[PDB]
Amino acid sequence: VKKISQYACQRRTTLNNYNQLFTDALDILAENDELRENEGSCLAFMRASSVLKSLPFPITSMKDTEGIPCLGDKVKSIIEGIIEDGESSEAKAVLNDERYKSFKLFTSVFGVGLKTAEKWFRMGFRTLSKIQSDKSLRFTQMQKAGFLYYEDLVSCVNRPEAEAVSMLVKEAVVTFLPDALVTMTGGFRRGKMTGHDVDFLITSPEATEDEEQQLLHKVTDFWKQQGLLLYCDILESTFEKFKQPSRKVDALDHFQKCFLILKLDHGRVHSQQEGKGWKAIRVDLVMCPYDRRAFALLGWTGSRQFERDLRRYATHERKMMLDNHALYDRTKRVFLEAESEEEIFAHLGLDYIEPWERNA
DNA sequence: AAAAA
DNA sequence: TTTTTGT
DNA sequence: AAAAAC
Ligand SMILES: Nc1ccn([C@H]2CC[C@@H](COP(=O)(O)OP(=O)(O)OP(=O)(O)O)O2)c(=O)n1
Ligand SMILES: [Mg+2]
Ligand code: NA
Repeated sequence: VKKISQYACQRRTTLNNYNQLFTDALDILAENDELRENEGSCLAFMRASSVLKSLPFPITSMKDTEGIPCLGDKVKSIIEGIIEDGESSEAKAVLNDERYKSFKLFTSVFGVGLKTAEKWFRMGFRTLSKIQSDKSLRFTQMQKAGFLYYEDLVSCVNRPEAEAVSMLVKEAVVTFLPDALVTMTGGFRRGKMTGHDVDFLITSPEATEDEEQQLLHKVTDFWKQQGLLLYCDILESTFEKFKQPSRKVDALDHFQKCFLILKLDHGRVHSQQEGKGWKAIRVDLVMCPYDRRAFALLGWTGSRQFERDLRRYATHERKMMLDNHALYDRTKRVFLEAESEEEIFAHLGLDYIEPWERNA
């Protein structure tokens, strides 16, 4: 009987999606607008898809869309077409578009984003084999790893694999920092069965500034000694307790982090042919100062749409500024502290949304 | 593309 | 109508 | 560099 909010942070979105026919089409249309750099149309299709994912029933008529926010005329035409014959002519045209197909294929490589994919398409490349064998192209260390471990990285990480990775991370971390708190974040924290990677947040209540800085180096050196580190990139912290973010679009937070590819031996997975006996897994580790742990956990849990709307709600409804490191109140002119995610939600005047309810 | 200012 | 859309 | 990694 209540009104569905336009904000994902005011909706409970579990993995039980009753509208996959509509949201799969809307996700394709959004992805195409992202590729065509049409940010506004992209966001409108992402918001429409997100709200339909929150519904406790499937849409079976146009009357069912009444009172649902983020569904304008364009989105309602797409829903009408899917109700008509079970297909989206708009999404079908995108799936057959050469630019869209090439972008999906090229960006599926680790180390290849929008700019490199667009460059290769405009050069006339259409297959990964023709890219890899070209004698004029030069590849980054990230792309070399992306091509070498391609098949493993494109097959998604399942729950037994994520759990096996969690054990490896926790065992390595507590060996060097016994009081450290390790939390698996991302999709797996939200209850997902699969993911493109396994993400972790690491924090320590008693570690020194040096101990905190050295942990990622100690843990990765230990794995390097065991020949388990297939790719490793450690980004030093640029965290400053009172500095403003400076960048209008900063994809990464300022905490110390590492982007890894780990060699996951089959014997460690408690879940068929064996093969090489191991699988390459994308793993991200984030180290944050103990007092920022709630902001970092909230930002790394996701989903991306839940994070966007949290920040949008904070700005437009509360005149607050939120990020992975802090929460600032522009009216009271004070930073708001939090020991848990619950305290962040309470500062924002939001009902607490459980991690498994953040799948917007 | 949709909603707010 | 013009502005905003996370970061 | 730009670009990529969330
Ligand atoms: N544009 C983005 C990308 C990521 N994140 C945050 C929320 C998720 C977290 C981890 O990023 P991903 O690994 O890409 O997210 P995911 O939710 O874990 O999905 P997947 O299960 O595919 O790894 O970082 C975000 O706020 N905004
Ligand atoms: Mg993830
Ligand atoms: Na990529």
